[PDB]
Amino acid sequence: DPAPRLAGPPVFGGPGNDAFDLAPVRSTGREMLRFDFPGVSIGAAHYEEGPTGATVIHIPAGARTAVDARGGAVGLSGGYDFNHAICLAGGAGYGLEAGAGVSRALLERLEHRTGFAELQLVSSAVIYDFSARSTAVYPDKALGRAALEFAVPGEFPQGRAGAGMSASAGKVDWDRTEITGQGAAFRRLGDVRILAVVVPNPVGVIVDRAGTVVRGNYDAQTGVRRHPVFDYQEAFAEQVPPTTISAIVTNVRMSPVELNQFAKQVHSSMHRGIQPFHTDMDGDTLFAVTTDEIDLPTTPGSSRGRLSVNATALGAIASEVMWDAVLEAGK
Amino acid sequence: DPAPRLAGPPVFGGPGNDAFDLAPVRSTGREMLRFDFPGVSIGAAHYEEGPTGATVIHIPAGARTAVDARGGAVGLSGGYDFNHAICLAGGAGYGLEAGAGVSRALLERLEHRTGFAELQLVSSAVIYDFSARSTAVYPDKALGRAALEFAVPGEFPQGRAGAGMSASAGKVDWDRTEITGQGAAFRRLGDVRILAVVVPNPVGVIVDRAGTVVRGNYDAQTGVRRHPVFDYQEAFAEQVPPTTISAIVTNVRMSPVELNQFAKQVHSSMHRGIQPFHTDMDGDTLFAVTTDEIDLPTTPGSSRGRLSVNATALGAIASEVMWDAVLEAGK
Amino acid sequence: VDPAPRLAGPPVFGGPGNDAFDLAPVRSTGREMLRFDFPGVSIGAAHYEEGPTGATVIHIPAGARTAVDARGGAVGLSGGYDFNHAICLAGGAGYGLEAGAGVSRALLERLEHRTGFAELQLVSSAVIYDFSARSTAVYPDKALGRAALEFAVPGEFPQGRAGAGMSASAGKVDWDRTEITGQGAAFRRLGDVRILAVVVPNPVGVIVDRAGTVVRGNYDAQTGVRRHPVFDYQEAFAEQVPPTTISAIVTNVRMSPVELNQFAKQVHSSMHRGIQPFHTDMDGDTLFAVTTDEIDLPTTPGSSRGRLSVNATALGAIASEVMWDAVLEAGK
Amino acid sequence: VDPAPRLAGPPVFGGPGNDAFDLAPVRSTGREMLRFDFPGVSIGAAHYEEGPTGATVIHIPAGARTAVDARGGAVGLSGGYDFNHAICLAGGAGYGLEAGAGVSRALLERLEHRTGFAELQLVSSAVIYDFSARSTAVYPDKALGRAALEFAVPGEFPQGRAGAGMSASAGKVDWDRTEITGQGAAFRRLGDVRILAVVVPNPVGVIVDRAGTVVRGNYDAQTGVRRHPVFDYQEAFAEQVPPTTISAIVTNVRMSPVELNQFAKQVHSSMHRGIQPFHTDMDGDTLFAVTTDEIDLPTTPGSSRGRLSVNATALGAIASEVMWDAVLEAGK
Repeated sequence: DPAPRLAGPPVFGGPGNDAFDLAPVRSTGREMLRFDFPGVSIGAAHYEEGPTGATVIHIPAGARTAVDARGGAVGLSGGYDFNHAICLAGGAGYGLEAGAGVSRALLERLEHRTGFAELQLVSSAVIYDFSARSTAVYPDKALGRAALEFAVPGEFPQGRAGAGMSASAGKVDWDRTEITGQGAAFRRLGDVRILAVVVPNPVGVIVDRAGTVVRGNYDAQTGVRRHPVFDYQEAFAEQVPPTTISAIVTNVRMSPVELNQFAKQVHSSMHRGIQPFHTDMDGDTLFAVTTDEIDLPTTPGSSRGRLSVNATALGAIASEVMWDAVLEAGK
Repeated sequence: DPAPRLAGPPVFGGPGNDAFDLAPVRSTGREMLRFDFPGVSIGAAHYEEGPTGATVIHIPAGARTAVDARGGAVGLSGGYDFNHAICLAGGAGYGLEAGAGVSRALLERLEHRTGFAELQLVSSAVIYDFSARSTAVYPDKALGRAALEFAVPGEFPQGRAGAGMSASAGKVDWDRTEITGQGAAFRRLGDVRILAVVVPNPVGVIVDRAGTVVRGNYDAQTGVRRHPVFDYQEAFAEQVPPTTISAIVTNVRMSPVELNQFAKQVHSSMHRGIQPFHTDMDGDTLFAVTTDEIDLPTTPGSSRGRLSVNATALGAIASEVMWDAVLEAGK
Repeated sequence: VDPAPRLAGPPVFGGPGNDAFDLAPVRSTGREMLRFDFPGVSIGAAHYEEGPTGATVIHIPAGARTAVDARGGAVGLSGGYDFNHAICLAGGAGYGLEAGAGVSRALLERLEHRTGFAELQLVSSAVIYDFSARSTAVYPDKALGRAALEFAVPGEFPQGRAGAGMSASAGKVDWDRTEITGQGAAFRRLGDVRILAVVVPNPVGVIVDRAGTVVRGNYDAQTGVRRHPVFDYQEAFAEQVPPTTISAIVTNVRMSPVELNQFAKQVHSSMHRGIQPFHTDMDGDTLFAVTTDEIDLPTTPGSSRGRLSVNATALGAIASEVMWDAVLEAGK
Repeated sequence: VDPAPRLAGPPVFGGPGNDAFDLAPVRSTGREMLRFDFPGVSIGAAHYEEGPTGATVIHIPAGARTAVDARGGAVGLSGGYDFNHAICLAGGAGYGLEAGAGVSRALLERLEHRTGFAELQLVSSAVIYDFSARSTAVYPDKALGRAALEFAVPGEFPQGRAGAGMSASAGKVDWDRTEITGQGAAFRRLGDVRILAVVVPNPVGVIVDRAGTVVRGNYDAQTGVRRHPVFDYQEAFAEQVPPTTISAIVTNVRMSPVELNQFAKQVHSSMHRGIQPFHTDMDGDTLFAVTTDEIDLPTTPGSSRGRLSVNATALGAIASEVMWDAVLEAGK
């Protein structure tokens, strides 16, 4: 069982962006994931003064996207069905401003052309990360611009980096909440590529494939993490009466209908590794993005089964890549 | 590991409803679950000639409902935000007819009154159960009427009963698909009551809390069940290039917004016990029903945490009741 | 001249249900038959006189891509599939969804009870609440849906009090001012582009013509005229707060699922021109947009009449006019 | 007399962006000021002359329950929250969502950078694409949103070319027939019931008056008149296929989340009376319905004008008229 990373008690009343001369820092995290996915770049920037940050997935050619905004408390901008970038950030709704920095930078690179087919489309989503620190600094336009400027192919900074600087899990009680991070994972199968990026700031906890609670809801009195349902059920017996933001990027061609159902499938699959999930208190948002490079076969058979090669199959594989990313964030 | 229940190869071309004098049978299943939930009755009927059936949850007072029709291939009638009954049936879209039998019977009990506030509201959902047998018999109006007539308080027939007669799991290849059943579970916590009813006919498999595949995708060549993702990933490496219908019934008062988010949360939670889930091939539909009898406290604290008594907490508990029901169906 | 009143009259209580009668389906002929040319689409309308109530079925045996826009607050819908062999529109409130089950079973029997995936017969159904306009509880049952399918023929539609429109009515600020409507259809061919609109207006609101005149619903027998409901509503607020329409649009033009869904929303909203108010909490307004996928639009949208003149939006605008014509036929 | 033309003119390429200019926000005054009495609601409108483009902000410091009806096919939306302290409407296509970020930051600073849940300042923003109506790439940026908030006052709205309406335009079958619109507002008080409509029509379609006359958009300089787009569309099909509006409705009447959501849909659909076509694939039509939760409706819906005359549907019908008035002010 990993050592605790308790976030500690809230400290509200701290300084905001106006109080500082804020210098973006290129986030490196605890280690770098390297992968091969041409046409996809990732940048991450933070302000130490928060600490808080933004992570940007840049696909300069633009890519078809489906959004599954399933949570009860979503903070989303754009949510477009085609994107040049996805911006994930802390700072609650204020952090949507980071995406404006990305949009503006992309407009400038386009030489301020504004034809419909030239509009640069950025979708952004946010986590509330203010309870995990004692400043009011947030990802502003300048920080989103920096994250884009820092974007490079084939690298992702794991852990406390970008949007994951002050992400945290397990919010039955803030005395038991632990810092998470951001995470990524990548698989290549034949010509198929799947990249998962996640910033888990859940009300729930991170759970591994054995069912062990590995991050969140850590009680310093016991030295042990608990699945929230044990707290909830005892709370009811006593008293009645007395957000995760994520992206899956693939190169497989999917129709709008397939892509949208793929998004829903992968997003629901994350209730395996984050529990509870999709709650009223969460603003869970998944972006499913395809670069539309590889055709699935017209018929779905293989030696492994009559119905084995299709978008559902891809969704099941992508679900595993995403669980791996969640576990990297919690590590 | 449980003994296999392989469904076997499709047999299309069999007789339909017209070929028989169809006698409804009161379904008893393998065993009866007994529970205490005043105002809620359950009836289950089948035709042996299918075998196929319908299961009806009757709440004569009517109850607030949210529907989460999350699957790609849903077969739903009504989907109302207030219901006197929920009808779950086999027979694919033809089995929606069983719900008409329930509606008509309720109209007759109301003495054919038709004022707005007197309309009897039945929501129905279906599974495709024709690949698991060799007739075209389906749950018709007469069978829905019978299921309602057989409804009694505080009993549920587990296993091959009602809508679960010919339910099956694990559909990467039909040579590895196994018969499931229907299942229920019940918990009472203080004054709070939660009943889960499920009819798993998934493309995916049933998974227990340890991560063991316990029903579906059984290979007679090996004697072992496999998680579908192992088949899918190898299929991709080789070739590129070379429904669950459910209800959660509770007595806790929830606003329409809370109830709807509760539905989404519990439904996503079922991706723990059914994998994959919410796929394009599935018509997954969950009804969340409240009899609106018990208030949650106005503030959410307990000795177990500051945020421990609320609708999210209820959703986490209900999720466990539903997983128990799924495992009963697969037993 | 203003249209003569067709007041529905007061609600009547205690009336019998289906099995009180030996119910024979009647092939509905309405006031007039619309004739049109659209191979692959058949319309059947059946009623029970004892209601009076009925069902109208659109049968497209090839199956057709469909978008559903269930925009009202009080929708009664079954199936709502993205691909359909038939659409069933019926009276009887939620009980009338049973008529669609009759259509489904009849189609299953035509397929010799085959049940493979590619042969599942898909029927979407929607209903109106028509019990305030008569004094029985008879509803469109499985037998009536079956009969409407059996009566379906290409190129004909019975206007007026026929099928699902038999007891449709409009203008429900007060039941003393509610008038019987009917069902309606209209058809246009532009080259080989074909657009068929079918509507069963049972609105809370009233039917309005292109000049803005209220022509069916909210007839005040004390004044002899119809005025817009908003006059009643605004007067009611000053006093007391002191200081369903089911429809289908069928076309032969290929539209992607995304285009077709937006087309549905556009055409459905356009009906707030002819029905006012519309899309209210009290309404179960449901439109089915169906394409038989026969004709492509040009790859680029230009013509002599503009750079953006030939596209799904353009088709939506044309279809919206066909639908308004259909609404006015229902109210006529 | 038919209105004089306000043709937008052809698209112009190569124009500069924000930092090419020393951009000073200007408080927009429009052609005329609407004055009204609705304490708790403030409106600010700011523009950059160098665009010309602008933003219009509705500030409700108590916070207000909101329903969003993002019905168009090409929506540009940020937040879309069910509870808002401000609504920001802006030009600049998706880039103009940045104006809302300026509003959010300004509100955060008024709260002394407090960040507890109950103090998060929630701003929903929507945009129009206004770059075809001018020859720069200037957009509403964070500074302009901040300025529009700072300029917000109760009881005033600048009609016409002001705020987000500075470069709004209508009628886009062909750009040679597109006309500048503006923004518009209307207000009614019925007792102590208050209804404010704000609209920024940038439609593909045209603005239509209550008589059915096209009054802004699709002006053909070769004929000197405006006709409905459907005439162009139908002619285009015969030839080539041979054989955004952003808006808010604010009221003080308490509505549950369910009523408020249906109210939004009803009022939004009603705008297809004044804007035609509407809700098209080409439009990003987004309506915000906001209630300040001050007045209850009576528990039962009766009055002298009918049994079902005082309810959220009634309120929706009245609000729909206020909105049509606002649309006509924008087109005037």
